[PDB]
Amino acid sequence: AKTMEEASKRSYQFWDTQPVPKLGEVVNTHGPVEPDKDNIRQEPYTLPQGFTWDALDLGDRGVLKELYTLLNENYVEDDDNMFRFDYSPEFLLWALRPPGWLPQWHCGVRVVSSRKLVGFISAIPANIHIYDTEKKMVEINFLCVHKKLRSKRVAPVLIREITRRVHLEGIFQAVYTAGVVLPKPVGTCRYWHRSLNPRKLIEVKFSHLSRNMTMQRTMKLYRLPETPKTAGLRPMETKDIPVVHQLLTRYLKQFHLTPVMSQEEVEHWFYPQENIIDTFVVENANGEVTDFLSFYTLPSTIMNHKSLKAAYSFYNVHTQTPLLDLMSDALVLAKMKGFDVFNALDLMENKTFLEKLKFGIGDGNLQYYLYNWKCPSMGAEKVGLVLQ
Ligand SMILES: CCCCCCCCCCCCCC(=O)SCCNC(=O)CCNC(=O)[C@H](O)C(C)(C)COP(=O)(O)OP(=O)(O)OC[C@H]1O[C@@H](n2cnc3c(N)ncnc32)[C@H](O)[C@@H]1OP(=O)(O)O
Repeated sequence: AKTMEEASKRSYQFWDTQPVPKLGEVVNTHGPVEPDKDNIRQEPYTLPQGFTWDALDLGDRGVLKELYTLLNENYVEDDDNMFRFDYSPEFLLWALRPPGWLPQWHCGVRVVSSRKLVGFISAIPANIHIYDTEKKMVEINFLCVHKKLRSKRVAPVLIREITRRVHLEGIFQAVYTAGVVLPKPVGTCRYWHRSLNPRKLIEVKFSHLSRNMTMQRTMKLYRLPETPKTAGLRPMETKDIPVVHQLLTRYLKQFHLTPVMSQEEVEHWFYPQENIIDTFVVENANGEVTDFLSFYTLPSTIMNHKSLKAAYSFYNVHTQTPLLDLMSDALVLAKMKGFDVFNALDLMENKTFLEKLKFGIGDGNLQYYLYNWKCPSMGAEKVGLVLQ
């Protein structure tokens, strides 16, 4: 299902057995769908014959490359099946080894006879704020089955097995996103795209000519200053970690689904690493950081035939610089860094700048979910959580 009426007509054999609300039910309650089980299965779940569990050591360069290759060739595509994500090995270490990562949560599936990696799912620890509750959860990401093993019910085994391994660590709630509709979305978001290199975006058919426009007029439409306007703007440095933590923590209080990051987590997620994560702060006249913007790097391979370099807005905190100016500088910085497109969701306060800043709304939805938690749904503007 891609919309909820698609999901209105479908049977959920696996998800009906899971502690998540039914799609049809209207939810007002707050808390777990079920009580925690205090004795947990020690044995890993049975895979189909010919397949075996292997926890992937991503500190081993060969195993990280095995994982990269699986995701490069089998992970999320667009709705039109024209572009596939091209996660780099250094991005995967960033996304998969934040503070608190556990090796048993890098859960791969291999072919027994050849040891070929054919499946994967991951959990990372995350302190999550949902409405008035702050709880330790896991973020689930990179669920992936090889194309040659699709529609053999392997995905429910991966979900059950990462659940069991998370339960063993005493965690009973999880958060995750998906482009398909399942029981049951807590929030719904849409991707918006801001062209920065419109010629390239049209040759690879990511974008197309508006009616009677011309490349020369479209390039004119999306032109940017190429030197940012805000004074005091500069890359984040080690000395900025405490204030960036401070700024983010207070900014996120206005949203209903937010992460709660320690100072070490703020360092991991925001300290710049070239081709992975970019963060820029705005220092004022008296030397105090008052704003910062962030976006991460995720290229997309062109499926028909190298890649489209895409920036994704991460967390943007404004206390003195107007958010529109802050995001305008982010577009400039992305274009100086060679990015062809700048993506962002309609969550947090992004709606206040998306149209003004020439973003075009894209196709497909991004659903947010909680596992084993009852809460009312919320609008995109209330979601304050971005996952990689
Ligand atoms: C306490 C801690 C709990 C931890 C667990 C929290 C929950 C974590 C939940 C997972 C968070 C993922 C977060 C991300 O990473 S979202 C990204 C998902 N990845 C991709 O789209 C990559 C490309 N696709 C694939 O590799 C496969 O098609 C996948 C693996 C997606 C499905 O494999 P396959 O196509 O071969 O199907 P099947 O026959 O094996 O199995 C079909 C059953 O699986 C249900 N299904 C299909 N797609 C998804 C999906 N994307 N999330 C959850 N469930 C999904 C499906 O409705 C059906 O259930 P039901 O209709 O029978 O009920």
